[PDB]
Amino acid sequence: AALAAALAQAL
Repeated sequence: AALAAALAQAL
């Protein structure tokens, strides 16, 4: 989840 979300924010 941590990665999924962090990436979401970056894009």
